Amino acid sequence: AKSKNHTTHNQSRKWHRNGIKKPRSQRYESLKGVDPKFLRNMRFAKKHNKKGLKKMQANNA
RNA sequence: CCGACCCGUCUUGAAACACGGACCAAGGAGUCUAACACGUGCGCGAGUCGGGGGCUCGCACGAAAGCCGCCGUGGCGCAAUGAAGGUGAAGGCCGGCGCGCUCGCCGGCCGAGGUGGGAUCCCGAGGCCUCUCCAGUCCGCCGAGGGCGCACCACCGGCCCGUCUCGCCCGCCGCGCCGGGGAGGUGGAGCACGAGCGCACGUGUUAGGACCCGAAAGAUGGUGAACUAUGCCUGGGCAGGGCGAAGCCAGAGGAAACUCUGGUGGAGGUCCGUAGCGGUCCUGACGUGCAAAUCGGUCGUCCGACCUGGGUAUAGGGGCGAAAGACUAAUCGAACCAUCUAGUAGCUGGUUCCCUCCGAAGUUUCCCUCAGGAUAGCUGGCGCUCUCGCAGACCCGAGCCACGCAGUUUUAUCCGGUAAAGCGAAUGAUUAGAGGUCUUGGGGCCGAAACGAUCUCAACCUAUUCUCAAACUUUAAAUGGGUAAGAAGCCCGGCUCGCUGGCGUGGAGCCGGGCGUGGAAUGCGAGUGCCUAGUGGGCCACUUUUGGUAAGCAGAACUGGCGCUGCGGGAUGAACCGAACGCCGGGUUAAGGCGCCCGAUGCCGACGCUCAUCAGACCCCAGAAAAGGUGUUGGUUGAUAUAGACAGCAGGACGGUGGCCAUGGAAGUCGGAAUCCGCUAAGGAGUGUGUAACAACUCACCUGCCGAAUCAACUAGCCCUGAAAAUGGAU
RNA sequence: CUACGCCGCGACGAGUAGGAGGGCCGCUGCGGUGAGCCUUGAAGCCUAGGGCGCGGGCCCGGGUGGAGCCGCCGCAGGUGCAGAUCUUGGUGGUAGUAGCAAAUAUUCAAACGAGAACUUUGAAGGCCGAAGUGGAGAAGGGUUCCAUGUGAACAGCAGUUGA
RNA sequence: CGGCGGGUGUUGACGCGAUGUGAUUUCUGCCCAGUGCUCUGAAUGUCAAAGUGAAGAAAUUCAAUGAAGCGCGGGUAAACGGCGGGAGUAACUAUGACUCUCUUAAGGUAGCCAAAUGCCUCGUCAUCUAAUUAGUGACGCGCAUGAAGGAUGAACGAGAUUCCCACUGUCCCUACCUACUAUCCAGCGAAACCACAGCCAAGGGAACGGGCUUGGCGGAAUCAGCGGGGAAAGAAGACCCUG
RNA sequence: CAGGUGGGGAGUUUGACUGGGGCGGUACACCUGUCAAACGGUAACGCAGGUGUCCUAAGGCGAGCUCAGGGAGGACAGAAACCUCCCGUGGAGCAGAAGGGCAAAAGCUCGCUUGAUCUUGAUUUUCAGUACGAAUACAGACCGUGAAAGCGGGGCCUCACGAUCCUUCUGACCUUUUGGGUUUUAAGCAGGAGGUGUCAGAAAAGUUACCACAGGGAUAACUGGCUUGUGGCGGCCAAGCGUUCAUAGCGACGUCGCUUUUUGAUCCUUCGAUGUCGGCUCUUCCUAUCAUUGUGAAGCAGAAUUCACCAAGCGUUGGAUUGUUCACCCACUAAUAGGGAACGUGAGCUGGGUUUAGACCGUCGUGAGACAGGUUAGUUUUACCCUACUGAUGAUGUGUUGUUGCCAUGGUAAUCCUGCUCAGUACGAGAGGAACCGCAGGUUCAGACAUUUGGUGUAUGUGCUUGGCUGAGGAGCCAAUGGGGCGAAGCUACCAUCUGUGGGAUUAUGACUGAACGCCUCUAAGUCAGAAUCCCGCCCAGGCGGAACGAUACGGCAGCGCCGCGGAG
RNA sequence: GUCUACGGCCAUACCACCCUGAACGCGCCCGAUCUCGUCUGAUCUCGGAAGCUAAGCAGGGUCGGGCCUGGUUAGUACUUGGAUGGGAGACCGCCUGGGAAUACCGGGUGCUGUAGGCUU
Ligand SMILES: [Mg+2]
Ligand SMILES: [Mg+2]
Ligand SMILES: [Mg+2]
Ligand SMILES: [Mg+2]
Ligand SMILES: [Mg+2]
Ligand SMILES: [Mg+2]
Ligand SMILES: [Mg+2]
Ligand SMILES: [Mg+2]
Ligand SMILES: [Mg+2]
Ligand SMILES: [Mg+2]
Ligand SMILES: [Mg+2]
Ligand SMILES: [Mg+2]
Ligand SMILES: [Mg+2]
Ligand SMILES: [Mg+2]
Ligand SMILES: [Mg+2]
Ligand SMILES: [Mg+2]
Ligand SMILES: [Mg+2]
Ligand SMILES: [Mg+2]
Ligand SMILES: [Mg+2]
Ligand SMILES: [Mg+2]
Ligand SMILES: [Mg+2]
Ligand SMILES: [Mg+2]
Ligand SMILES: [Mg+2]
Ligand SMILES: [Mg+2]
Ligand SMILES: [Mg+2]
Ligand SMILES: [Mg+2]
Ligand SMILES: [Mg+2]
Ligand SMILES: [Mg+2]
Ligand SMILES: [Mg+2]
Ligand SMILES: [Mg+2]
Ligand SMILES: [Mg+2]
Ligand SMILES: [Mg+2]
Ligand SMILES: [Mg+2]
Ligand SMILES: [Mg+2]
Ligand SMILES: [Mg+2]
Ligand SMILES: [Mg+2]
Ligand SMILES: [Mg+2]
Ligand SMILES: [Mg+2]
Ligand SMILES: [Mg+2]
Ligand SMILES: [Mg+2]
Ligand SMILES: [Mg+2]
Ligand SMILES: [Mg+2]
Ligand SMILES: [Mg+2]
Ligand SMILES: [Mg+2]
Ligand SMILES: [Mg+2]
Ligand SMILES: [Mg+2]
Ligand SMILES: [Mg+2]
Ligand SMILES: [Mg+2]
Ligand SMILES: [Mg+2]
Ligand SMILES: [Mg+2]
Ligand SMILES: [Mg+2]
Ligand SMILES: [Mg+2]
Ligand SMILES: [Mg+2]
Ligand SMILES: [Mg+2]
Ligand SMILES: [Mg+2]
Ligand SMILES: [Mg+2]
Ligand SMILES: [Mg+2]
Ligand SMILES: [Mg+2]
Ligand SMILES: [Mg+2]
Ligand SMILES: [Mg+2]
Ligand SMILES: [Mg+2]
Ligand SMILES: [Mg+2]
Ligand SMILES: [Mg+2]
Ligand SMILES: [Mg+2]
Ligand SMILES: [Mg+2]
Ligand SMILES: [Mg+2]
Ligand SMILES: [Mg+2]
Ligand SMILES: [Mg+2]
Ligand SMILES: [Mg+2]
Ligand SMILES: [Mg+2]
Ligand SMILES: [Mg+2]
Ligand SMILES: [Mg+2]
Ligand SMILES: [Mg+2]
Ligand SMILES: [Mg+2]
Ligand SMILES: [Mg+2]
Ligand SMILES: [Mg+2]
Ligand SMILES: [Mg+2]
Ligand SMILES: [Mg+2]
Ligand SMILES: [Mg+2]
Ligand SMILES: [Mg+2]
Ligand SMILES: [Mg+2]
Ligand SMILES: [Mg+2]
Ligand SMILES: [Mg+2]
Ligand SMILES: [Mg+2]
Ligand SMILES: [Mg+2]
Ligand SMILES: [Mg+2]
Ligand SMILES: [Mg+2]
Ligand SMILES: [Mg+2]
Ligand SMILES: [Mg+2]
Ligand SMILES: [Mg+2]
Ligand SMILES: [Mg+2]
Ligand SMILES: [Mg+2]
Repeated sequence: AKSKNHTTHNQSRKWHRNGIKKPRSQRYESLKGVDPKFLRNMRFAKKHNKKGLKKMQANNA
């Protein structure tokens, strides 16, 4: 008839058998969820980075 | 001699008083097809595949093999996206031009962009050489740095299709409700120089009998009334007695009506009782029988709704029923036979060789789900991508020592509201006094008279005071949770922006350059993908904890264990304590032990405590409390004592006063108050006995004899009482 | 140095459900191969015989048997049993046990015969007691009827008797 | 299944068919609200198909009309069924003839009762006994009696119950006898059941052991009985739950 | 063809959780506080509650105010009508449950309004990191408000809700409507709504005692096990009762236990079955003792009674009613104590009760049917196995065999009452009224026995007798023992008769001597008496235990014993 | 040494009462034509400058309340980990680390940023 309802017994052991790994912190996070206005201006800046290349290389030289 | 319970199975737990198994032989259970998915092997490869057909002495093999190529039709792949109409995947640089207006017209090139990682490869200053040197010939190794960067990963761009928002151009044999193009978001199982196709094998899932065996049922078509049930037809049968209906005769009495008496007669779903038919009781016999319903005695009925043969009729959701769901061939709340059918089963049982390696879950979410699934988790297998190097042919290193990770600490830095604490702090609960002064508090005795007054009790206020809170809180731990402890960092410059804006502003991105003491300890090699079984009943212990009187009860948290685990110890035992396991020899231990069983104290072990006429004897754990003891042993506090304690033996224990109010005696003692004085050696106007009451005693108080220590109240060790259960018995 | 081989060093070893690997473990059949084995003795079976392997198992000796069988490389399965109140067959203990007890009852002599409680004959004692344990039919059976012979099996003891 | 098919029916209301109750005697009360059944269609409400009209280019849509049935209206309880409460009140108390109200479709009438029907209950009283949860008689606010079934009443009953006389081995309290067994023998000869087996106490353990631990102890092979155990056998529990 | 009727018939369904199921409840979808052990998460049919709504404002913005309460004042006016001042950290209000939050607020009052609108994505919460719901931050429109900064895409926050399929509506001068075109129609694309409350979402009434199957000890009914609330039995304190007097005998308020003979709680074993009540029969055990033996105490004069100790040896009965366990009554008695053993005991019985199928009544139900309501009728199977027990042969060893014995060990048995005398005695005012020794007998039990009495009787012994049969007499027989009278022997009956026993150590208790503790003291050392108890005797059996003693193998080759350490082995 | 405007932290800043205040300032104050609101020029808005520091405000004071910070409470309460420690239990002791809160007793009573004034 009746039976056990809930437990977390042995659950921690199951969790730690393969380790509780943190998320893989990797360079260049995704731009998901960033403000769209800021993102579109960022895209415009990236697009127009091409101009001023001669000035950039002159300064570098 | 030591060890040793019977296997299989379900189970948290099996040696179980849980089930199956008397024994032996033979048979006996994950198969085949189809479809997927992934992995592996093979061939070819932007293709691949003849499987259907055809051609080849038609055929021992050969029903094979070989070949087709204008037999590649076709399948799958090579293009996606949209419901669809439909549409449908190339960009980067140098420029001259409108106005290089965030854009329109062309050239020259190249051909899927860039950032950060990135095995490998390339260059490489400088080193390693011999008998030595000034001087260059050829190549080998190490090498700081630098370069091109595979696959793959993260990110930023770009392109295709759908759909929104904004907006301006372009095209024409149809100037249109025509067609095309742009920018910015967003939806797609896309593109971004293919990876598929065929065959084989393995695993997993599914449909099929589907691992094997197993229902109660449902449907179709037939066979039965030789038993029984009922109707009909035609036959057969039922001793002996009792009662005595109508009708009748005679005699008698009556005016009649009629009545009385004696016979006669022989009716009746009548009575006793054979045969027959039935079947009450013994709850008899028997109960592996004589018998799958019988036998003995006793019984019901026995001229009738009676018993019975044969012939007929009614057939299964039908019959037939004086009705019991009875009977319908030992079968009836729906017969029997065959078939559909190997029906289905989330349920039970079983499931066949060996060794090696790894090794669980009883938990999350959803489900007409709670004995089941899906899902995540836990498991295994297959790998792949990287890191340290692989060193000297024996030998011999010649500040700095890997990508990265962690059930851990340290150093910083946050987070919290439990334990505790608090209530003279809020919110609730709550005890008792104290001090104040207003009132629809009671009132208060002489106040009415202006309670002339002020006495008490209330309420109220004030300062205190006792006790509390899971659903209170000022304060507030321990344990705990997050983050950081660098090269993705720091610092210099420069460029882009349509975002932001006094500003060369802010922010973000991008491009170069320089910094290595690698910026705590300790340990460890990491990252990543695919497929995937079993499980999804748990239980126990320390501690925390809810319900309950409690429970070997029910429910949670943490860790460990049992399940899945043997071994040493606890005599015995799933969980306790120790410790985890290949087969052995030697040494030593753990926990636990060392009188004998039974290895080891057969030590000249140490110090004490304890006598039980129910002693005691080791975690879990297997039995006890309050309360007592002048048993004994310690300890605490206090008291008395040569100005003679204590204990014994012996005296006084009075006067007022036989004190007052209680009275019917209470005179010291049935009760209420107060505790005087003096004699002194002391005496309570009384600790008890008692007398009706007197009286007579005793005590506390003093004294005498006695001559050295003694007394009291507690306290806690062992022991004892408290302490009663059933077969004889358990450190 | 069978490179699918050989050699060295270090650490490690519990295991249900489950997963994987190896098997010079085992069964049956097919393609190859062993110029394999075999009537001078195959398979199978038995064995206080000798051994090998951790093991699954295997080899050899002895006996019995009397005609086929096996190793290796591949291939393919209706391929391995202690259980399923498993299927079929066989066999134990129980156990020379329960039992051969419903309806009164047999005895004597003789014959046949190897053999007599049971057959036959005679004598005796009983029973059914005419609603029979008598004499005849229907249904049903189907040769059981009758004579002779036998003593295998059957007649739950026996039989010289018998459906 | 079907045919103007068939049974009642070779029949015709003193007949067939369908029900209830159950001889005789005496009775069979009230309720048509409910559910049934039935009668009437009265203007009548609703009401399908078909048919009619209209709109439309048609599909189609709309409207008008309006069969049974249902609603509306009567009847019917020997149709199914049903048949109440609360207060006060008589010159001792106690009851309540009587009086108030609320309510129903009607409020259980005649009868009968601790009945085979009454919980409380072993009701109360009487009788039967020494003693009676039994029996009988009586009472009745009766949990929850009651009229096609109530109440009676001879005869009858393998029906249930109580008492009395007689009778007895039912018993006190057992004994003896007879037949057939059992028993022993000759012959013949099964079956059920069977993990292995079979002496106990306690312990622990799936919380009641034949096995294990600790103790008690243990002597071949057997016969006749026996019913304590083997949680004996017989059947995959029929109770309960789940599917 | 259409509508109605249609359990006559057909098919099917008749949720889940659940300290068994049902009834109850919703712990089934949500929300607050707690549990919850200071991150988060965390369960029970845990506790306290709430929800399926409400709101054109209670949404949005802006402005201006301050609330609850209290104190002091003012005509009617009072405890509460309005006006004024002061204090007022919120003690108010914010729709609702609760928690959090809020003061020139988020509250109150005004003014203007519709951001409760049109859109794409991302994210948080539950989470599998799926959905729904809800929510957060943005971005793009169109707006509202304010001077403006700003704020607003519902409600201050934590809840107030819903897939596929289908339907309905709205939008695109949109797509398709199948050879083409036009127009209706239909289909589609996007967004709302109609709902699944079992709230991740079937379309669903009963009954079965006529029942069935697969299972379940995952799960109740009976034993056992844990617990002991309840039941039962005790203890501690002593306010009181007890003519005075707490404790002779009791024990309020409190409090500590024990027991498993009550009833519960739980669900560990058993559902391929452990036969379920009571009675009968029979044995054993316990003591918390009713009687009896030995004692102590009393509010014990005697008698009777009461309390307590050692103590379970022995006994604890006959009946009416009821199925009863319990109960109650009658009567006897020394007493008529309480219990256990699978609520002992069904292959021991019985079957009255409960608890199958038939049937009647009452109540309930429309009905099938139901009822810890009443009533009546209702199959009780097997032992031959092992052990245990009861008896019966035997077995091992002493060379064989016999006689006579011993005793290890086991069993064990006696019990109670009455009458006479003591004795109308002690004691007592009286009423009443014992005891010790002794005597005579009985009860229950045990072991026998048959002289007597009784029973049996198939000596089938002897008469009598019925029916039949042998021709009759005589003699007999048959009738399953024909019937009956008397009856030997044997067996047998409290239905006759006989017999039934002695010590020891001691318990309780009462004492001696005697310290501890110059006194006392039954105790500490040492002593005494002491019983239905205990042990033994008497009695029953006699060990895989012994003793003493007897006889020990031919008339023929045949066996044996002792002496020899005699020999070879 | 102070003030004003705008603030940051938000009581060491608050609350009650008392004392002092030079110069600027801040205020109180005067008035309602205009702007704008009222039952009321009280508030709000506007136009002013006779008087006043009475009040706000600033500074100081109080064996002041509060608040802040210490000591005590106290290595107490509580607590991580350990034992085949004790005890019938309830609970308690020890080892290993951490470690509070009242009452009670002290000290303190705003600091400061930007801009602009006054103070010989
Ligand atoms: Mg579970
Ligand atoms: Mg099983
Ligand atoms: Mg179980
Ligand atoms: Mg087992
Ligand atoms: Mg068991
Ligand atoms: Mg069983
Ligand atoms: Mg089973
Ligand atoms: Mg079996
Ligand atoms: Mg078998
Ligand atoms: Mg086989
Ligand atoms: Mg071919
Ligand atoms: Mg083609
Ligand atoms: Mg790259
Ligand atoms: Mg990209
Ligand atoms: Mg798969
Ligand atoms: Mg099958
Ligand atoms: Mg069906
Ligand atoms: Mg017939
Ligand atoms: Mg008759
Ligand atoms: Mg008759
Ligand atoms: Mg019988
Ligand atoms: Mg019936
Ligand atoms: Mg089947
Ligand atoms: Mg199961
Ligand atoms: Mg909390
Ligand atoms: Mg606390
Ligand atoms: Mg408080
Ligand atoms: Mg538990
Ligand atoms: Mg449980
Ligand atoms: Mg398991
Ligand atoms: Mg494990
Ligand atoms: Mg282990
Ligand atoms: Mg061990
Ligand atoms: Mg032990
Ligand atoms: Mg060793
Ligand atoms: Mg030992
Ligand atoms: Mg030893
Ligand atoms: Mg004791
Ligand atoms: Mg292993
Ligand atoms: Mg097979
Ligand atoms: Mg086999
Ligand atoms: Mg026999
Ligand atoms: Mg016999
Ligand atoms: Mg005769
Ligand atoms: Mg005849
Ligand atoms: Mg013949
Ligand atoms: Mg024979
Ligand atoms: Mg009739
Ligand atoms: Mg009537
Ligand atoms: Mg009509
Ligand atoms: Mg009428
Ligand atoms: Mg009446
Ligand atoms: Mg009545
Ligand atoms: Mg009755
Ligand atoms: Mg009677
Ligand atoms: Mg009566
Ligand atoms: Mg009357
Ligand atoms: Mg035993
Ligand atoms: Mg079953
Ligand atoms: Mg069954
Ligand atoms: Mg039906
Ligand atoms: Mg916590
Ligand atoms: Mg928490
Ligand atoms: Mg405002
Ligand atoms: Mg917006
Ligand atoms: Mg909001
Ligand atoms: Mg749901
Ligand atoms: Mg269970
Ligand atoms: Mg008194
Ligand atoms: Mg049985
Ligand atoms: Mg049994
Ligand atoms: Mg006693
Ligand atoms: Mg019993
Ligand atoms: Mg029995
Ligand atoms: Mg029985
Ligand atoms: Mg009965
Ligand atoms: Mg019945
Ligand atoms: Mg009967
Ligand atoms: Mg026998
Ligand atoms: Mg003896
Ligand atoms: Mg005895
Ligand atoms: Mg005669
Ligand atoms: Mg004669
Ligand atoms: Mg004769
Ligand atoms: Mg006769
Ligand atoms: Mg006689
Ligand atoms: Mg006698
Ligand atoms: Mg003396
Ligand atoms: Mg003594
Ligand atoms: Mg003595
Ligand atoms: Mg102060
Ligand atoms: Mg500590």
